[PDB]
Amino acid sequence: GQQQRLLAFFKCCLLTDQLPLAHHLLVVHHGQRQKRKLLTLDMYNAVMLGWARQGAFKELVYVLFMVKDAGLTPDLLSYAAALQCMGRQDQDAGTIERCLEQMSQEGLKLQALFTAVLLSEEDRATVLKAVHKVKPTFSLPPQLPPPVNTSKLLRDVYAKDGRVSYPKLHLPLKTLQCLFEKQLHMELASRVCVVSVEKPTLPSKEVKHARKTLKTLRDQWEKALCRALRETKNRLEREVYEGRFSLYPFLCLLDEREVVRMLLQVLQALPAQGESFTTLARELSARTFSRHVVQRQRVSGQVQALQNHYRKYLCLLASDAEVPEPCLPRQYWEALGAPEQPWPLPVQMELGKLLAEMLVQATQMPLVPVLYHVGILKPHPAYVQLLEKAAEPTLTFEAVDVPMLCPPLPWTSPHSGAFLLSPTKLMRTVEGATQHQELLETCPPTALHGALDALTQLGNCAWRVNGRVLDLVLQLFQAKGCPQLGVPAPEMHSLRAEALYRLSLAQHLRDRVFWLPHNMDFRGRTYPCPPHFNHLGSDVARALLEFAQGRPLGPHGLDWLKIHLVNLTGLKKREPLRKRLAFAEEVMDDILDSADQPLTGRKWWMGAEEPWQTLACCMEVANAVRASDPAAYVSHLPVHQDGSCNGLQHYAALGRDSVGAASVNLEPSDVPQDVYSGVAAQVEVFRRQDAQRGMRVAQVLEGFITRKVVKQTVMTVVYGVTRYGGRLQIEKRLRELSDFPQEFVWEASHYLVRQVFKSLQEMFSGTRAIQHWLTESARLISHMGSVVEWVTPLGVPVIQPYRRKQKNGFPPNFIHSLDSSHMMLTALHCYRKGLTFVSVHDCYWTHAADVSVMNQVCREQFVRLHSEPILQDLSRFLVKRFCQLKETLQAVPKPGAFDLEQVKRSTYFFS
Ligand SMILES: C[C@@H](Oc1ccc2c(-c3ccc(F)cc3Cl)cc(=O)oc2c1)C(=O)N1CCC[C@@H](C(=O)O)C1
Repeated sequence: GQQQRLLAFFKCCLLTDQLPLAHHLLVVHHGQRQKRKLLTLDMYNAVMLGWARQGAFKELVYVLFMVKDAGLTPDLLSYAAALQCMGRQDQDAGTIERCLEQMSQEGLKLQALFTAVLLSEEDRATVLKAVHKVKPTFSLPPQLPPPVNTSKLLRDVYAKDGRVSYPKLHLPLKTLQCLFEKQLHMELASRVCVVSVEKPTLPSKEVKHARKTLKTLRDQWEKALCRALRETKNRLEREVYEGRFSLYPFLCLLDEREVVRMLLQVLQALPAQGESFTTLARELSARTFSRHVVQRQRVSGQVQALQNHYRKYLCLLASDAEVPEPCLPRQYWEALGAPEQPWPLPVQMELGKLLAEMLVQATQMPLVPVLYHVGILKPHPAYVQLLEKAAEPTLTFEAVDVPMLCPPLPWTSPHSGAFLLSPTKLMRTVEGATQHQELLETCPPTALHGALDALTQLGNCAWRVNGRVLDLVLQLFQAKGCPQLGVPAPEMHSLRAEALYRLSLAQHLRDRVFWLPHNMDFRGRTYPCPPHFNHLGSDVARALLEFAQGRPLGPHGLDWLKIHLVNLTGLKKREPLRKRLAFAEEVMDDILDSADQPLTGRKWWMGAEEPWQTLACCMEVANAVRASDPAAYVSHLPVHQDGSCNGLQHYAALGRDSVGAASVNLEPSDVPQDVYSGVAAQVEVFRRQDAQRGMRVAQVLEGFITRKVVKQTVMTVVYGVTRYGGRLQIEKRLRELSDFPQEFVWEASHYLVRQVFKSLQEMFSGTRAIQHWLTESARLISHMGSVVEWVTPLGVPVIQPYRRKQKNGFPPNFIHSLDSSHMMLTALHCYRKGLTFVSVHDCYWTHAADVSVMNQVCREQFVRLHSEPILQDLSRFLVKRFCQLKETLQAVPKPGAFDLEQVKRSTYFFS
C-alpha cells in the first residue's frame, strides 16, 4: 500500500514537474534506513526519467549512484532515461559509448529498450539522437503493414476487389473544421449552460431578491474555498518538505480556479434530498482525475497533435475534399497515424475526502454551515428554499453528455475512439467491465476490427431536431402538458424533470447538426453514449430527430413514405404493401389537413398509435407532394424497418422449422402473417381452457388480451431477462388500459407470461429445442463453477457479468448477440454500398429512397449469417473452453427441413 502511494506520488511529481520535491523525498527515503527498503527501482527510474526530461545530468548521475548504493541494478528504463538526458544535453560520444557498453555488460539489449520501455515521441527522438552519435547505422525495425481480418463473413467487407462507394458528409471541410474547433472548446470548458424551456414569470418581489442573495452567498463561498485550498496546499507543502508523504502534487496538479469551480458546481448540483458522503468524495476524486486528464492532453501538445491529425482525417468525410484511395474511417486514421493509468484507489479516496471536507468547512451561510451530517450530506433547508425561489433558468450539463458537433473519432481500439479528449470505453457495462476489457484485449485485434468499424459507422451519422415538432411539443409541455400525446404535465414529477432536460437540450441543438457516438454492451447491443439519449423508443424522441443529410426520394420514395406512414398509424397491419398504399392515398385529405393545421383541425394524427411520428410523416408527405416534382423533393426523415420478433426469427432460422418460418414470415407470402396474433389466439384458447378448469386469473382476464400485450409478453419471453422491456413494462401496459381491478395485476402478468411461454414452446419446435439445449448447457457450465462465455459469429467475445441467472440469460444473450451481428453485417454492407443506416431500438432506420436496398442487404446478410454452422461452432467453442457437460454440448439440436435461401425472396421479411 505505502509502496503504491509512493509510486503514485513520484508519477504525479513527474506529471507536475516537481522534480525538486521528488528528489528531496527520495533522498530522505534513502537516508532513513527503515524507509530505504520501501523504495523501489520503479520509483528510482521515475525520478531518473523526470530529471532526464528536465535535462539534469548531474542529478541523473546522483540518482544512479543512489540506486547502486541501494543494491539495485540499472534497468532498461534507467538506461533510457540516461540516454534521453545525454541526447538532450548533447553529451559526448565517448560517454554515450561508455553507457552503452555498461548496459551491454549488464546483459540488456539496445533493440529491446524501444520495445519494452514506454516513452513519448519526444523522448524516443532524443534517445535516438543520443544513440546515433555512436551508432549512426542503428535504425529501429520498420513498421509492418496493418493486419486486415479475412473472416468468411467480413471477407467481402474488407476485400479490396469488391467495388465501394462510401457516403460523404454534406458539410464542407472548412465547416467541419469549424465545428471541430467548437467541440474542442466546449470539451475543454467541460460544462455547458442551456436555457430551460420553462415559461419564466420574471417577478421582482421574491425572485430577484433570492437571486441577488444567492449571488452574494456564491461569492462568499468562492472566496472562502480559495483561502481553504491555499492553506491546505501550504500545509501539504510543509508536510512534504518535512519528509512525510502527502497530496501536495495532486493538489497542485489542477489549477486552484478549476478546483474551486468544480467544487461550486458539485455543490450546486447537489440533490435537495441529499447525497452520501462517500459517493460525494468518489465523485470529487473522479472529477479531479478526469479534468486533470483533459488539461494534461491540452498542455502536453496532445490537443495540438489531435487537431493536426483531425484536419487531415476530415478530408475523407468532407464532400469537397477527396482522399487518394477510399477506405474506412478507422483505416484512414490508422494510416495517417493515431497519437498515443488510473490513480490508486486509496489516493483517490483520500483526495476525495480532503476535497469534500474542505467544501463542508468553507461552506458558510447566514454563519451556520451548509452541509450537515444526517454519512449523508443533506443541504440546508433554507438553502434549497432559496435556490427554488431563485429558479435559475440555466441548466448545466457535462461536455460528454451533450452530443458532439463534429465527426466522432474512429474506434481504433477498445480505448481510442468516440470523444476527443475524454477516454471512452467500448463497453458501457460497469459490472464486469474489467473482465470484458481484458477479454477484448486478449482476443486477436483483427477480431474486434469488425465491431469497431460497425460502431464507427453507426456513430458517423448527422442528426438534427425537427423544428416544427419541437415547437409543438414545447407548446404542449408549457401549456399544462398533454399526457394523451405523451407530453408530461405538471412519478409524473420525475417524468417532467427528465423531459425538461431532454427538451432543453433539444432547443440547444435546434439549428446545429450533431453526431451520436455509440458504445456496446456485453450482449452486443449498441447504445448511444450520451445518457440523455437513453429514451429513444419514445415517439416524441423518434419524431424529434431527423437525418441532417437528406436524399432525393426517387421513384419509390413517395410510396415508401406512404407505406411507413400507414405502418405508423397501424390501422392496416395485416394488409399488404399495395393495400397499405391504397389506404394512404385514400386518407390523403386527412393527411394534408394534419400537415397544414395540426393543432386546430380534425386531429387525424391524434387517432394514431404513434401520434408524433404520424404527424411528422404527414408533414413530410405533404411537403413532398406539394412540390413540382415529388421525386425531386429531398427527404430528411428516417424510415424504420423491423422484423416481427427478431428473436423468434433467429430461432426459426437456427432450427430450420417450416412452421416457425411461416409464422414469423420467414417464408415468402403475399400477405404478412402476425406471429403476435397467432400467439394471441393461442393464449386466448389457453385462457378459456384454464377458466373452464377453474382459474380466477383466466376467468377475469377475459377479452383484455390484445396484440399490444401479447407483443410485450413475447418480447419479454424472447428478448427479456429482467431487462428493459420485460414484466414491469408488461404490467405498465396492462395498467394503462386496465378496466379490471388492479389488485392482481402482478399475478395476471405472471400468468400471461407463463401462458405465452408455454404457447411459444408448443408452437415453435425449433425454438423449444434450441432454448432447452442452451438452458441445459448454461445450467451445467454454472454447476461446474464457471461463467458462460462464447464468441459471436463476427468474432467479438461475449461473457456474462452475472455472478439460475446464467441459465435464464444465456439464450436471450445469445439471441441478442446474433441480432447484433446481423445488424453489424447489414450496416457494413450498406456503408459499402453508400447508404445511411442506423440501429435504434431493434428498428433499422434509413432513408425513404434506399429502403429497398436496405431490405435486400438485410435479407442477404441474414441468410449469410444463418448459413454458417452457428450452433456447431458454439458447441465446439464451449467444449474447447470448459473441457456430462461434453455430452450435452455434442447433442446439438437437429436442424429441420427448410431452404433458407427462400428468405431472399421474402418481401415482407422486414416491414
Ligand atoms: C417526453 C419525452 O420527450 C423527449 C424529448 C427529447 C428526447 C431526446 C433528444 C435530446 C436532444 C435532442 F437534440 C433531440 C432529442 Cl430527440 C432524446 C431521448 O432519448 O429522449 C427524448 C425524449 C421524454 O423526455 N421522456 C423521458 C422519460 C421516459 C420517456 C417515456 O415516454 O418512457 C419520455
